[PDB]
Amino acid sequence: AINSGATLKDINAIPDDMMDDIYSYAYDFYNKGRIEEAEVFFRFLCIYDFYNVDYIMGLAAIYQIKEQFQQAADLYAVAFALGKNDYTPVFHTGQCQLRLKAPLKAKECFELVIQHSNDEKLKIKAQSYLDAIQDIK
Amino acid sequence: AINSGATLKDINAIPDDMMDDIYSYAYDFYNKGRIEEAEVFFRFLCIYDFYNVDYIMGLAAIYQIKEQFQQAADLYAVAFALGKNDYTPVFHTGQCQLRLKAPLKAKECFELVIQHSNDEKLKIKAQSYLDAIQDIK
Repeated sequence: AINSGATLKDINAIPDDMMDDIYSYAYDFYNKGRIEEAEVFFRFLCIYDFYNVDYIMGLAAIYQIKEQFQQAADLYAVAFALGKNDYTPVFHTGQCQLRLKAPLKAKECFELVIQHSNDEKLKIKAQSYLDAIQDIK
Repeated sequence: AINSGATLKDINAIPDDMMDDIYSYAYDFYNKGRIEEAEVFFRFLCIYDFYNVDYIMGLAAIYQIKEQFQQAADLYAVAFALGKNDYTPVFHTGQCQLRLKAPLKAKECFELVIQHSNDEKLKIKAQSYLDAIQDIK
């Protein structure tokens, strides 16, 4: 039988002050270089609240360091759909499409950041990438 | 719309050699004193394979240090139901019921370990607790 029992036996709901504390550790383990450990905290956060741009961006940033570019890119796709005209995710999907050796999709991602973004610093990165592509093709 | 896309986009299934590596970190963070960080790795493992005695015992051991005794005890309940006559979980449910200041339930847990367990070392702990209860009531 096993059953489950006279129980409780949750209540998986996690308090918000703890959901945030989890993010904090996810960031720390990221910064402090310990990647595979931070991939958990993120994969966890996404399992709970998947429509959070901050959590998706985190996870995607990890699949990108782990060099699993296809996955990181599909995630950035969503981070940008939840993206109220935030073009950061599109820039990185550019970096990814580049390492996936498909530079036509890559060129479009950067061209697109330049045309619609209001992040003056990001437009600079994105333009700088375009320039560096045609500089030794 | 958002959609999800041309994707994959898992595939949450985690390789077994990684599920084990996650346990390993959960233990390390536990031993190395960093509790709240280990509570995640465990809460994660239970989210995946909840019918694992090792994972449940881990999480319960953490709720018990975090002094959330009621939750720790409900988990031990299950760790023992999956428990092929392993009475360790019942011993701790005794420690918990004690801090929940309900010493009648506590006395029964220990008496029960004494009567059915084959862990000679455990039977000594369980008996010593009983003796220490009536020694200054």
